[PDB]
Amino acid sequence: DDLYRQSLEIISRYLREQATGSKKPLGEAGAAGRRALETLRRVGDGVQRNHETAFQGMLRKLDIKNEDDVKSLSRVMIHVFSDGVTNWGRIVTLISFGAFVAKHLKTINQESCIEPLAESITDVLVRTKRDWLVKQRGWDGFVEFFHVE
Ligand SMILES: CNC(=O)C[C@@H](Cc1ccc(Cl)c(Cl)c1)NC(=O)CN1C(=O)[C@@H](NC(=O)C[C@@H](N)Cc2ccc(Br)cc2)CCc2ccccc21
Ligand code: NA
Repeated sequence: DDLYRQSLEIISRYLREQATGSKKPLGEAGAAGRRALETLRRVGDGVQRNHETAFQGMLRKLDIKNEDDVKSLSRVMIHVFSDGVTNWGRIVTLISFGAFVAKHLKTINQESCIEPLAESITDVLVRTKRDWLVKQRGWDGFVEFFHVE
């Protein structure tokens, strides 16, 4: 599953970068996936600030403390797409919520849960929106969508 592995590499690098504050080559996505990661930082940081009250509100109701709680986040995550809407905006909102959870996990000393978090975000994304992701040419479509001239 190449789409899974490539999506996981980008999502996982972004969530740990966000959690630690430390930003080397993407062995699978290459110079292109570097552009995907750079695009994720720029648009994902704008999304996080914009939905901060909503993210804080979600985190409060969830009470995420350990890996078990993190694995139960999958039931919540599918609802980023449950209104029948699929677009890159929604996809970045899901990843930014992951980066928001990843920072919280690093704060409460649960850094080990960041990788299973990246995996459950990638699983929800790739297993439920595979056809749409393939129609959009995966991360190529994402880079093109948010491209600034
Ligand atoms: C079991 N259901 C839930 O836990 C409800 C969750 C769903 C959810 C939203 C986003 C993500 Cl990143 C995930 Cl991981 C799960 N939402 C909320 O807690 C509050 N929240 C909402 O209410 C949003 N609207 C929705 O959630 C209705 C969805 N069915 C479809 C949908 C999803 C995302 C957007 Br943006 C717009 C529409 C509007 C405002 C907002 C901005 C950012 C984050 C959350 C919200
Ligand atoms: Na484990």
